[PDB]
Amino acid sequence: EVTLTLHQFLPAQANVPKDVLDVWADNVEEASDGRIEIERYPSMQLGGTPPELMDQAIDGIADIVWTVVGYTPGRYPSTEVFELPFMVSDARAASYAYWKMFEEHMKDGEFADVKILGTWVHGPGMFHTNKPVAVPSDLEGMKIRGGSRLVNDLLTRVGAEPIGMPVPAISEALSKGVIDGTTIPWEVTSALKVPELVGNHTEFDGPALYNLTFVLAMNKDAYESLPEDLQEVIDSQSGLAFSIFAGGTQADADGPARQIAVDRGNNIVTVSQEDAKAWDALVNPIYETWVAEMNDKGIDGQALIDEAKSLMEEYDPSMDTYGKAAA
Ligand SMILES: O=C(O)CCc1ccccc1
Repeated sequence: EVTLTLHQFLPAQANVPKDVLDVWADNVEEASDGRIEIERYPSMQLGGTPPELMDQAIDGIADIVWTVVGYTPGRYPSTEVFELPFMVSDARAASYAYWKMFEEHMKDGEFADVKILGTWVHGPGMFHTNKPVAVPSDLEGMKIRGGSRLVNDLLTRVGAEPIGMPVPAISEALSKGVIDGTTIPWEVTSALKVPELVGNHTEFDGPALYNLTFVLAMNKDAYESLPEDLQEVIDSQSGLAFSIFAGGTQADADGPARQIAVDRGNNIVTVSQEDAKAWDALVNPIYETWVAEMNDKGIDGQALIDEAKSLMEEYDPSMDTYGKAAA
């Protein structure tokens, strides 16, 4: 008889909570034959700010959290291989690569203090602004919200003034004119009333401008102290197939979100793969600086980039098998 608490930073009817986390939690409960119940607390209901979620899991405030890796910068630098500009073409492929590389490089190193249940990226990160944006110079003198240190670097290099804040604060920040626009993928715009608060959006054909890494993470003591058969339940509903499903589900939610912006008459600029080269010219120096920072810490940054590309190429849609579990 086991009760676990799950804490996260978006509303219960948001896309990841409802179609990813509730499916995972329901899977663990069904698979445990009712021996595990998971209480789900949305919108930081148990207190704190979203950046604090990783430490809430480590300190046992919550048993399980979904959080943005980038909200605790300087801690988990290996994840940042997926946050390099124009790196990712397919969120399922990247989430597959992210799980393999997590297990190879990160599990017993930068993530040793926590049990990692899932690793994924969102759909293409893109702009949502009070004024139309077609080329990098349009961002000059705009305050743009970012959620990671690599996204703040990207924003600086295209001539934006980056404002770092957790994603739920965007709505108030836009409404009060603290920011002129934000980075996010499409899927989460709906829950944040972004199409209501701004009339312009800039998306990119081909590779994503950026995407942020997430984890689903669990207090080590809470996991280790389960009986071994209940440990095997958590593991059976977690890891590689789960990670591909989390990234795929979240990426797929871009579509219905974009359609809301279209149907209201918001302006959407679609940057062609040709016109993206002007953007790439300003942001691709991050590859060289990031590799140098990793090399300074004795990490082969370029080998991490090469292995990410190789794993994303090796992903095949037949690996996307995650669904509702047997008991
Ligand atoms: O950009 C951020 O600060 C976070 C990104 C994010 C996107 C989609 C769901 C939750 C968080």
